Amino acid sequence: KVFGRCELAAAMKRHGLDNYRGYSLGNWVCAAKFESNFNTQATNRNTDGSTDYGILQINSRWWCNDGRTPGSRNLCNIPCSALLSSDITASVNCAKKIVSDGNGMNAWVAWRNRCKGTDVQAWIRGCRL
Ligand SMILES: OCc1ccccc1
Ligand SMILES: [Cl-]
Ligand SMILES: [Cl-]
Ligand SMILES: [Cl-]
Ligand SMILES: [Cl-]
Ligand SMILES: [Cl-]
Ligand SMILES: [Cl-]
Ligand code: NA
Repeated sequence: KVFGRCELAAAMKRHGLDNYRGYSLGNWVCAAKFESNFNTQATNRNTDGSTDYGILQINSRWWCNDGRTPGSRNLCNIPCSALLSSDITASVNCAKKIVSDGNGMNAWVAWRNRCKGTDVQAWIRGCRL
């Protein structure tokens, strides 16, 4: 599923990400834009052989099981395919665990490079929330 900008903001807010660990909704929407272009089915292979899955490009190196990432963990206790569903519940619950792990949203390199310190509120502007 490819979400609309305000549609995703709404879904993210409903699932508890607005101001989760102090990150306003705009941060999460900005992150999703540059990670996946709002596409739940996005997948991208990493140099180390791991793969990133879904709207927030969650990595199989630590967070989910895809059966093909040697020496990895599955800390969210989910198959990576669950991260590609039109329903973002699994992605959100997993992102909550990740953002809580010590480094905040810096875990998402695209957030650090493209969203961090920017006017992220613009990503939720005009949205019925
Ligand atoms: O796209 C980077 C990333 C992968 C896995 C968890 C958080 C961030
Ligand atoms: Cl957009
Ligand atoms: Cl915001
Ligand atoms: Cl293994
Ligand atoms: Cl599994
Ligand atoms: Cl949803
Ligand atoms: Cl933080
Ligand atoms: Na594996």
